[PDB]
Amino acid sequence: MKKIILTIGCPGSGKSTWAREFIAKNPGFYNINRDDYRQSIMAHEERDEYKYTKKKEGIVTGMQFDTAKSILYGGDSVKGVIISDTNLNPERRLAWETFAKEYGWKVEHKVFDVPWTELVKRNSKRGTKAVPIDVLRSMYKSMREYLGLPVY
Amino acid sequence: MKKIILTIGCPGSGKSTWAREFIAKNPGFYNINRDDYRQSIMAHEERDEYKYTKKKEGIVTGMQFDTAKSILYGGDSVKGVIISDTNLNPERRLAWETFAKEYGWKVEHKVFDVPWTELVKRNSKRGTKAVPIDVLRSMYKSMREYLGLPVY
Repeated sequence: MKKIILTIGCPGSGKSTWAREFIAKNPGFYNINRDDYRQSIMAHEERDEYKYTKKKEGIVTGMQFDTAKSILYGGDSVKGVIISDTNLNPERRLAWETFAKEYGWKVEHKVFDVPWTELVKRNSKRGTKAVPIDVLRSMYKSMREYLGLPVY
Repeated sequence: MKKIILTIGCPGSGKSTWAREFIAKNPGFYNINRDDYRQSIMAHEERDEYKYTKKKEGIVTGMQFDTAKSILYGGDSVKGVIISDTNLNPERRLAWETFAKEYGWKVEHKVFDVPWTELVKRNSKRGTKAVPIDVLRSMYKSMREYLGLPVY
C-alpha cells in the first residue's frame, strides 16, 4: 500500500533536509512541494514578491494532487510520495486524508517539533528564504495546536 | 485563443530571465519548466546528481502537460503558458504542437540565438547550474539545426 507522507512543522524545522535525505536512502519515493510549484509558475520571481492569491494557490494545489495521483499510479517501484509542506492548516491535512482514502493509499505524518528559540535562530540565517518573525510566530502557534499543546 | 509559448535555446541563452520578465509584464501567463520539476521531485538534490532516467523523465513530462492543461483550462484571465525549456529536441516540440492542436491552443516560438563563444562565457560563470562543455557543444549544434544553419 503506497504511502503519502506529510511533513508537519514550521519553516526552519528541518523538513526539506529530511525529505531530501529520506528519498536518497529510500528508493521509490518522490517529493511534492508547494513552494517549488509557486516559484516555478512565477518563473522564480523574488520570494517576497509572491502574492498568495486564490487563483495561484488553486493552481498550485491542483499540481500537487495531480502529480501525487500520477506518481502513485506508477508501477511497483513506486513506494510513495512526500508532501514536504508545513501542513499546519487542518483543512489541507484533511484534504490529503480524504484523497488517500479515495484511492486506497495510506497517509503518514512526519512531525518536526522544534523549540521556538531554535526556529528563530535558524530563520534569522536563511535570508531570501527567511520568513517574517510575525508569520513564524503564528505558524509556531499552529504547530503547538497540532501537538495538542496549550496556546494563548 | 490561449497561447503555448516555447522558448528555444541552449542553457545560458537567456530563457529563464526572459520568462520571468515576460510574466511580470504580461498578466495571465504562467511558467512551466522541466528543470524545476526534476529538482522538485528529488527534493532538491545536487544538480549533478540528477540521473535522467526513463521513469523520472516520464513523470516530469506528465507534470508539464497536466499543469499546462489545468492552467489553460482556466478562466478568461489566463492568456497562456510558457514552456521555458531548451526545447531543442524536435520530438518534444512536436508533442506540444499536437497537444495544442488537440485542445484548440496556439503554439508560439521564442528563439534565443546566442553565439557559441558567448554561451561558453556565460556557462563558465553559473557554477552548480553550469553545464559540461561537451553537453553545451552538442546542444549548440542542435540549435543550429533548428535555425537551419549548417553543421558538421
